[PDB]
Amino acid sequence: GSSGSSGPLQFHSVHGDNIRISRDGTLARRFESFCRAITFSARPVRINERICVKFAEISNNWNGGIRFGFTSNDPVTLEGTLPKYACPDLTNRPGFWAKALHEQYCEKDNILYYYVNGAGDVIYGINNEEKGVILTGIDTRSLLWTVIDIYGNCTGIEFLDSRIYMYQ
Repeated sequence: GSSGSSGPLQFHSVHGDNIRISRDGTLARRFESFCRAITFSARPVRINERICVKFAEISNNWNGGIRFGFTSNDPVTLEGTLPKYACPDLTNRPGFWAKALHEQYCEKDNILYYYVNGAGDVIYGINNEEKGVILTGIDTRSLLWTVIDIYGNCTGIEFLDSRIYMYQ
């Protein structure tokens, strides 16, 4: 709610119990606790639509890692109604995808970007360096939304505009 600047990609109202999403422009930071820390996309991104996320804050003490994927249902139908974790709950369900990232790419000041092709293949990359198809099974018929859980080696995350970086 509040603010504006329609166009760019930002965080959706729906967020974990202990998730404070608010910044001068757009950023998602944790409030407290450990569990309950799921987040979705503010607007429906397209297949080729590339997404970027700069790791603002990182946690180096807890155990586990983060998760990133796509979904079918709308993020508005999940607001104030999310599970305790991002899986198997947020995954086994019909039309839900999620994957984990390596520890080598779990640092601060790192730009985590990832997209999907017409072959339902999701490819990610760090520091403008793709890694390949990490997630699959993504449909390309109807709208789609992204998903990201911050619980482990990450605290704050700021979504960037791929339009500013990418060009091709």
